[PDB]
Amino acid sequence: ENSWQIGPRTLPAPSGASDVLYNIISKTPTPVPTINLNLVPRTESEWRAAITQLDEGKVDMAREISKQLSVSVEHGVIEGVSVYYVTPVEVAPDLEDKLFVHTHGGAFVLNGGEAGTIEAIVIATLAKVRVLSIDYRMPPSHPAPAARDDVFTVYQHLLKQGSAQKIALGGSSGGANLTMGLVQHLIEQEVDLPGALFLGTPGADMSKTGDSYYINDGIDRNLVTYDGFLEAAVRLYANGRDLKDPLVSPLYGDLHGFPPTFLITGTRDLLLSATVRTHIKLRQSGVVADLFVYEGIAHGDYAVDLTAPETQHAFAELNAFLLQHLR
Amino acid sequence: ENSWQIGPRTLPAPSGASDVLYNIISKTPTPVPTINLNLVPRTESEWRAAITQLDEGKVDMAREISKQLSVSVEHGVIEGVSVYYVTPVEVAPDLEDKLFVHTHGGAFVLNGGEAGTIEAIVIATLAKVRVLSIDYRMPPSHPAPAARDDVFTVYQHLLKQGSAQKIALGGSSGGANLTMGLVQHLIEQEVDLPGALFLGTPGADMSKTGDSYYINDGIDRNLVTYDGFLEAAVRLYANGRDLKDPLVSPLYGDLHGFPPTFLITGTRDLLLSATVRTHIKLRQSGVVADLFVYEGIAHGDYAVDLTAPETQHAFAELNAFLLQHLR
Ligand code: NA
Ligand code: NA
Ligand code: NA
Ligand code: NA
Repeated sequence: ENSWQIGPRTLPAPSGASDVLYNIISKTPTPVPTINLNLVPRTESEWRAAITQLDEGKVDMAREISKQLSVSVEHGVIEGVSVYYVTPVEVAPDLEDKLFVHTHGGAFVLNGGEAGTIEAIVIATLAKVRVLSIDYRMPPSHPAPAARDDVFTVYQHLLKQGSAQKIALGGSSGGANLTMGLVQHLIEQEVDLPGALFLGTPGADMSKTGDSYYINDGIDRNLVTYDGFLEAAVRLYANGRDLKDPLVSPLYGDLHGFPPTFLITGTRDLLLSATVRTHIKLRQSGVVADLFVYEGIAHGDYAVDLTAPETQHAFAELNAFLLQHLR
Repeated sequence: ENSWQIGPRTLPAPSGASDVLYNIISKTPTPVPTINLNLVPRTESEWRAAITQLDEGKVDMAREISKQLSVSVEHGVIEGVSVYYVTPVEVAPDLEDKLFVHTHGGAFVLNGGEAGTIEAIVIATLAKVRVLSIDYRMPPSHPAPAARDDVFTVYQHLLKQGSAQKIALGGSSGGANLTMGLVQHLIEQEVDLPGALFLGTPGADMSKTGDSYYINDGIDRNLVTYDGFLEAAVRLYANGRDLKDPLVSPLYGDLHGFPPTFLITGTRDLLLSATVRTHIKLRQSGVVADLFVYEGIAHGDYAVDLTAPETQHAFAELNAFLLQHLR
C-alpha cells in the first residue's frame, strides 16, 4: 500500500507518431479491460476455445501480407519440429548466407501454426533476410518445456549445417521469452551462440513486476491488462513454477555472454518495462544492446502495419543491425 | 475527443528497479498535481517568487555533493557569460584533453546560478570528465534568446581555444532544449560541432504533445504535470512563439548532421515521449543515438542519487560513450 493511486487520465492520439500510427490509434476504441479480465480459461477445453478465438483471422492476415509482398511461406519439419520457411523477394547481399530464426509472440499459447508467421513475414521483407519461423509446441496440449525443447532442437540442427554466427534469433513476447531462455541454456552448455538476437516486446518478466503493467493498464490496445487472460496464460506456461523463476521469466537469469541484442517497444506497451529492464540488464552485463521505443506503440504494434514509418524505420534498423553483427 | 479515457490506476513501487531507486520511490508520496496546477505566475514579481521557491535548497545540495565527492566547483565568466568550472578528482586518461559543456535542466527559468551545477557535478564525477556548466541568462529578466546567445557565446569562445571534436555538449530538460537548438544553429552556420551530445530527459517538444504528458500525468514525481506551472514556464520561454516552433521545441527542427547523441529517460518521466521521439528522429536522420530508459525513473531521476545503480550505470555508459566519440 506504499503505492500510488493515480486518478483517471485522458489520452489523445499521439500527434508525435507518424500519420499512419496516429490514424491507427485514433480509430482504435478505448481499450476495454473487462474482456481480458473475464477471459480466464480453467479447463484444457476452455483453453482450446480461448486460443482458437484469439487466433481467429491470423492465418488470413498472414497469407494476405504474404501475397501482397511476394513473401514465400512454406511449412516444413525439422527434427520433428513444425517450422515455416519465410523467404522475401529481396534478400540483402550481405545477408544472403545469413538466417533469421524467428520465435513468434503471443502469450505462450497463441499464434500456433501459420498464424505465427505474421511477424516473420514482416521481418523477412523489411529486414531483407530469410526467416525460419519455429512453430513450437505450446500448452495446454504440450506443457513447457516442450516449446523450449523445440526451439533448442531446431537450433542444434542448424548448427550441424553451418556457423551460429550467421544466425540471428528472436521474436516477440512469449517467443522472445523462449529466445532468452534458450540463449541462457546455450551459454551454460557452451554451445555456439547466434550472431545477434531480436527481442521485440519480450515477455522477459511475466510476474506482475514492471511499471508498464500498471501505468499502461488499459493503455496497451492489444494486451490491455495483465489481469485475467494474460496472467492465466503465464500461469499455464509456468506449470507450477514461481513466476520469477528464470525459466519462466528469463530477465531474472544471467544475461552475461549474450550476443548483440536489438530491442523494440513503445510508449503504450504493457511490456515496455519488461523491455527496457532487459535492455538495461544486458548493457549492465556488458552486452551490445540497442533499444528503440516508439511514441504511440503498444505491444507488437511495430509489426502490425508495414506502411507505418515506425515499422519501416524499425526494420531498416534491424537490417543494419544484422549487417553489422552477423558474419 | 478521439481520446481514450483511462480509469484510475494503482502504481506500486517498482521491484524491477534497484533497491536504492525502489526505496526512493517507495518513500515518495503520491504526486499531487494541484500544486503545479495552482503555481501559475503571471507577473514578473510572481515569477521571481515562484523561481526562488522552486530553487530553494539546490545550492546547498550542490555544495554538499561537491564536498562529499571532492568535486571542485568554481564560478567564472566567459565573454560575459556566467559559467561554473566543475572538476572531478578523477578524470579518465583519454578524457584528459576533453571537455563536457553542460547546460542545466529545469523548465527554462529554474536552476540559475550555482543551483544549476548539481547535474554537472554528477556528470563530472561519474563520467570522469571536466565539466563547464553554462549559467545562461533566463526569463523573466532575460527573455529568450538570451540563453541561446549565452550558450553560443561560450561555445564560440571554446572553439577559439581548441577542437570542437574534443567537446561534448548537453544536459537536461530546458538546457537540453538549448543544446538541440544550438547544434541546429551551428549546422546551419557550418560551424564545427561537438564530438558528442548528452540529452537527458530533453525538453525537446514543449507543446503538450507526447503520450507521456498524458500517461505519466501524476506519475512523474518531479514535473508531476504539464498543466499549470510547466505550461506557464514554456509560454514564458516561447515569448509569443508557437509552441511547435523549432526555436521553442527543437524536436520539430532538422536533426540531420547531429553528432553522436546519448539520451536518457525513464518509465515515469513526463518527458519520456520527448526523449524517445528525439531518439527516433535522430536515428531516422542518420545520427548515432543511444537510448537508455530506466524502470522507475522520472524526469531527472537519473542524476538525483549517486548511489543508485541506475545512475552509476548511466554515467558509466556516458563515460564509455565519450571515450568512443570524443577525439
Ligand atoms: Na527510441
Ligand atoms: Na531552467
Ligand atoms: Na542559468
Ligand atoms: Na533501456
